[PDB]
Amino acid sequence: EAPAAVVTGAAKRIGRAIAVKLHQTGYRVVIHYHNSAEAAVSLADELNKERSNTAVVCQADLTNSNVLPASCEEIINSCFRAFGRCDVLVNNASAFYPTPLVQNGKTVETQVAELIGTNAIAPFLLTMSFAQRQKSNLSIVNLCDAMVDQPCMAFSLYNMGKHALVGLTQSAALELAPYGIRVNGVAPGVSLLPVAMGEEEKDKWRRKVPLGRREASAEQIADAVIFLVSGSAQYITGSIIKVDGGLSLVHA
Amino acid sequence: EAPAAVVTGAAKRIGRAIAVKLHQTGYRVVIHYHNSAEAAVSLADELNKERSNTAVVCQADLTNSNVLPASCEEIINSCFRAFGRCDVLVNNASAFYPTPLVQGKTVETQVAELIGTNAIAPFLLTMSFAQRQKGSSNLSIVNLCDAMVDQPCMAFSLYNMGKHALVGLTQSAALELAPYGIRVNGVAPGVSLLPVAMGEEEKDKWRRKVPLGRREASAEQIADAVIFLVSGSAQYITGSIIKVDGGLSLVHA
Amino acid sequence: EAPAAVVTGAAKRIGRAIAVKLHQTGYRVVIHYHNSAEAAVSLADELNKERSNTAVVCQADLTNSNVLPASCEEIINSCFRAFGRCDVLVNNASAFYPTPLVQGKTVETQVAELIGTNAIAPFLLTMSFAQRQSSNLSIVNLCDAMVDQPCMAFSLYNMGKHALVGLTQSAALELAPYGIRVNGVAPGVSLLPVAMGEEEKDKWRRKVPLGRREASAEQIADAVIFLVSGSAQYITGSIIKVDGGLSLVHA
Amino acid sequence: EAPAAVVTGAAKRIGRAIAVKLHQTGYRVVIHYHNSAEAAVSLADELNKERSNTAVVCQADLTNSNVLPASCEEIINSCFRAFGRCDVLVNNASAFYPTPLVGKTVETQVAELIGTNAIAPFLLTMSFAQRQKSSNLSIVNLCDAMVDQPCMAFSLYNMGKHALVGLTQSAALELAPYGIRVNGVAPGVSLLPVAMGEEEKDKWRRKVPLGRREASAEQIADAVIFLVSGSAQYITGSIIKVDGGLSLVHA
Ligand SMILES: NC(=O)c1ccc[n+]([C@@H]2O[C@H](COP(=O)([O-])OP(=O)(O)OC[C@H]3O[C@@H](n4cnc5c(N)ncnc54)[C@H](OP(=O)(O)O)[C@@H]3O)[C@@H](O)[C@H]2O)c1
Ligand SMILES: NC(=O)c1ccc[n+]([C@@H]2O[C@H](COP(=O)([O-])OP(=O)(O)OC[C@H]3O[C@@H](n4cnc5c(N)ncnc54)[C@H](OP(=O)(O)O)[C@@H]3O)[C@@H](O)[C@H]2O)c1
Ligand SMILES: NC(=O)c1ccc[n+]([C@@H]2O[C@H](COP(=O)([O-])OP(=O)(O)OC[C@H]3O[C@@H](n4cnc5c(N)ncnc54)[C@H](OP(=O)(O)O)[C@@H]3O)[C@@H](O)[C@H]2O)c1
Ligand SMILES: NC(=O)c1ccc[n+]([C@@H]2O[C@H](COP(=O)([O-])OP(=O)(O)OC[C@H]3O[C@@H](n4cnc5c(N)ncnc54)[C@H](OP(=O)(O)O)[C@@H]3O)[C@@H](O)[C@H]2O)c1
Ligand SMILES: Nc1nc(N)nc(NC2CC2)n1
Ligand SMILES: Nc1nc(N)nc(NC2CC2)n1
Ligand SMILES: Nc1nc(N)nc(NC2CC2)n1
Ligand SMILES: Nc1nc(N)nc(NC2CC2)n1
Repeated sequence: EAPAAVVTGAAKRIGRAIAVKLHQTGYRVVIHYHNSAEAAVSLADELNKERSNTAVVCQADLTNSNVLPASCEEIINSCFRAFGRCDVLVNNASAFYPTPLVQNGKTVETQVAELIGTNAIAPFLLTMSFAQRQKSNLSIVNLCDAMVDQPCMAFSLYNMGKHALVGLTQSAALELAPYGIRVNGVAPGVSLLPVAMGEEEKDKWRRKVPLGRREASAEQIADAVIFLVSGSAQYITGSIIKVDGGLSLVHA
Repeated sequence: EAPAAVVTGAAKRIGRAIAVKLHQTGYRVVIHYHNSAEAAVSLADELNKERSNTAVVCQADLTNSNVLPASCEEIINSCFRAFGRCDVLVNNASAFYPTPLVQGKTVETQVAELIGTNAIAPFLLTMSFAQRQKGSSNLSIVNLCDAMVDQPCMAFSLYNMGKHALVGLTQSAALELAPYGIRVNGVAPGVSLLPVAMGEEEKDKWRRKVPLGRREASAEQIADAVIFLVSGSAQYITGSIIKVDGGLSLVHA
Repeated sequence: EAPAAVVTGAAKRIGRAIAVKLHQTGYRVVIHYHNSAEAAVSLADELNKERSNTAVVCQADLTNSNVLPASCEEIINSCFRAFGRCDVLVNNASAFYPTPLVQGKTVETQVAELIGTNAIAPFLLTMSFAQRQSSNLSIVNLCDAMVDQPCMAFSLYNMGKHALVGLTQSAALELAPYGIRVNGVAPGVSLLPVAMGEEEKDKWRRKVPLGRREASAEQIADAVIFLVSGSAQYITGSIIKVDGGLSLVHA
Repeated sequence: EAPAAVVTGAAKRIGRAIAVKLHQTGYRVVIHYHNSAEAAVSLADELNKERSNTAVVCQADLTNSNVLPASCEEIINSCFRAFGRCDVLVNNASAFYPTPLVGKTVETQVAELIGTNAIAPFLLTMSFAQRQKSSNLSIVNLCDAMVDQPCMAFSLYNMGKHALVGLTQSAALELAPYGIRVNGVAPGVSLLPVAMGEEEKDKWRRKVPLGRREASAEQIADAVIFLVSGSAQYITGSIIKVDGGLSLVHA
């Protein structure tokens, strides 16, 4: 039977490109989403029209809280309920906004919980449930960030979250290797910029990229995910592949 | 007059060595602690006997919660209320225990303790530190990281994530606070003082792995690096993390 | 027509797997070799049998010397002479032996072999590659996942491989505006040396988290292939470890 | 008796600050130099005037060649011959100039950039260690905070410095059992010459988060002194950046 993947925040942009390419490759997918219900359900309908009963949606807030463990356990469960298995987990869902150390109107506790939750704690709880329920080509891939060591100004909690994700990637690769589960990452630099991003705001970041002076397409990021879930990456674990067009190599 | 430092989890071991060496260099210290009240107060007594009105304690749980911002603000406030200033912050307090992904604390609690103490508390401490400064000294922060974060212990995933996060704060905060004159750096031990309840056989197993001396670092050795980072000899150093590991991270499996 | 690749030290083991997998995907290959002439020609014969006029050999010492630039120029030239083009360069050739700091080769020779093959040849090859330029041009450098946790007494090897990391980054940066991508593949324990004891091979194997076994040469070639493919067209400056978790294990 | 250090390229700028600062802490210094004879001798004079018989000069080209091993052995010998001991070695001498991949020859570009930044440091380390085979022995290597985000067209330089990182780790590992520590100090922008363009110097200074300015040579030397000091007795294989946050700034 066909394998199954969970992709978090999979309704739009890069998560969608991931889920669609996995689907194109023959996976059944669970499309996790948070606020993007229309796009999530429109996407699962598109994929089910191509192959009946191959896409399902699952809503969940991945903000850290007393209930996050249960939410993540449920996301994994949806995959098993629908498809009877879970072969792959893509941690793509991520909050990203500035959190100045020195003075949007959220509280710091809410900043902490949204940035560290989505980027690190949820990934960890998802990995925990993924692993527990494995009772093959099993693997996890985490959406990281090529610029963690040269981070954006005032994005300390985001950056802290992505660095945590790299440590989860290494820690989880180490511990789950004996269960046959590989754990790896893909680290974009500038990929899709918000549709909002005034077309010349984009170019300020686009002009910085040595390979092409353009952002990555979502499909280019997904290509790396697909490679890491594939049988061509069977020996690869604990690895994080940057797909940044050289941007992290560019000095100030 | 004399500058002041906040040292978290300062009641024993490495934190204590840091607070003692900073005191010996002329700092007034706030000795934060969580459960170690008798050691915290015994230490402040010793330092105030050496120089009156130079050491104060501050109890606070740094587990993550909706009140942790408030606790961290208070820690900083206790330094200003005692000493009228806060010149350095050492983020040393840290929970450390295994959190297996698979095969009595709840995971919510495992998360809140390991991520709180190792990362979120340091972030919040740093925010309160920075907000309380003026907008005229050698202001800096030092974070106690971990040399082994890229080759971590088996089943310590939450701890490791906390330390990696600390690394990212170090960088992020160095970048953001450099314009305020506030340097931010790290010291990354390997094996320093060891558990109370591990056998000499297991302590010897870790010791044998250290290329420089086949021995763990003394707490004073770690403190030496902190002192360097706070000193005027490191005034251009920010965003840097100094490993003090006797080569242990260079040893392959 | 078909693209062409240069693969250094391609006569056996990992370089052979790279050149065969490249050939299997439709590339014409230059099989560079140094001492392994019988295996080089035997491989080019096997590939030309499968597809006539698709494999050629090229002998060259990649020890550092004042003629090394010329050797590396010739390697690239062989590719253009045979196939009219050069689309891919795989820097696989490498010397590897201990060079203790507290000690039959002289140190001048240890330096020239370990630094030349693992770093300066690669640099010179990439220069020649670049100067000689629809397409998907890229370079893949064979690095080593253990550079930060190196073997005892292999300082010149390790320096070579760390230098290869730097070329990777520096070349990626500089050649990106010419459309040329530059990336690496960093094995841990892959094929073991035939002169190793089976007992000492097993000791390294038992260290690998993922399978307690060394990588096959094919498994390394897979990652090279990915990097040269159209699926990696935004990837440059990147080095992919293929080590089964070996570098994440503490002492 | 006072300890002795060798500092390479010590006639001017950062090497000079290192030597001066070591001298100020009670070391006898061997001031190595290449072309800067008048500054080397003028410095040794100043230091000897302060404390008689505590500074000596030693000329050597550190470009890679057949004779580099010998030259590096002599540099170490000059310290033993003058002072009867050698306790620290600072590898500061370095060539730095562009080497585009697309008036010197490439063979000479290779020998100067890789020799000064890497191979000489290795050979010095080898001689240092062999001559040893209370006491605080260490080596400190001048690295470069920007090796992972290198300057455009400085391939060979960057390869050199990455190599130096590798030697640092490899030597730390191998020499730790002899009690010899090996560490590095990684500047970002420190002294920029007043001959370099005010616009281009301003671009660089404006990029530094901490102060919008270059490090003084003395600030770099401070980090060297820390690492040689008894306050760094457990530190080995570590490289300390002294870059004012410059390497944390994205493009
Ligand atoms: N685009 C880039 O240049 C770039 C660069 C570096 C790294 N990355 C990484 O690549 C990934 C994908 O990037 P993207 O730009 O496609 O991401 P994005 O659009 O900003 O976010 C992806 C998804 O995250 C979900 N999300 C946000 N908050 C959530 C919450 N509290 N709970 C559950 N889900 C939540 C959203 O779901 P809903 O809309 O359904 O609410 C969203 O569709 C992320 O991991 C990101 O950090 C991207
Ligand atoms: N020892 C080592 O080999 C080693 C190795 C690598 C890195 N490090 C790093 O070096 C630092 C110091 O190490 P160490 O061994 O001295 O540390 P430790 O003894 O394990 O912990 C130091 C203190 O942290 C405080 N702490 C724990 N949980 C807390 C909480 N929830 N709220 C507030 N405080 C809490 C405790 O204070 P109370 O006792 O008062 O409760 C404890 O005494 C740590 O940052 C560590 O991660 C140490
Ligand atoms: N095998 C591993 O576990 C492993 C681990 C980490 C990294 N790697 C890296 O992966 C790549 C291939 O590894 P491998 O194990 O296949 O390597 P290998 O067999 O040791 O080397 C491949 C070829 O290197 C060539 N070579 C050696 N000295 C040369 C010289 N002076 N001039 C020109 N060519 C020379 C040889 O060519 P000839 O026989 O024709 O003379 C040899 O067949 C290398 O870059 C290696 O450093 C391998
Ligand atoms: N200044 C900076 O912003 C900066 C930034 C990053 C890293 N660094 C690193 O820090 C160190 C000191 O830098 P700096 O700028 O003071 O250095 P520098 O002026 O460029 O060079 C230092 C000395 O190296 C010696 N040297 C050059 N070529 C040589 C050769 N072929 N043989 C022997 N010696 C040779 C020269 O000595 P003679 O004058 O006697 O010929 C020179 O005075 C270097 O390791 C450097 O790469 C500096
Ligand atoms: N790094 C990152 N992380 C998230 N979650 N979202 C985004 N969106 C980018 C601004 C387009 N980027
Ligand atoms: N917080 C922390 N971090 C590490 N690595 N080790 C320790 N060890 C102490 C015995 C508890 N504590
Ligand atoms: N060139 C190279 N590099 C490594 N790491 N390993 C090997 N193994 C070959 C059998 C010696 N070769
Ligand atoms: N990185 C480096 N290395 C050397 N030797 N010299 C320099 N000089 C810079 C122009 C001040 N930079």
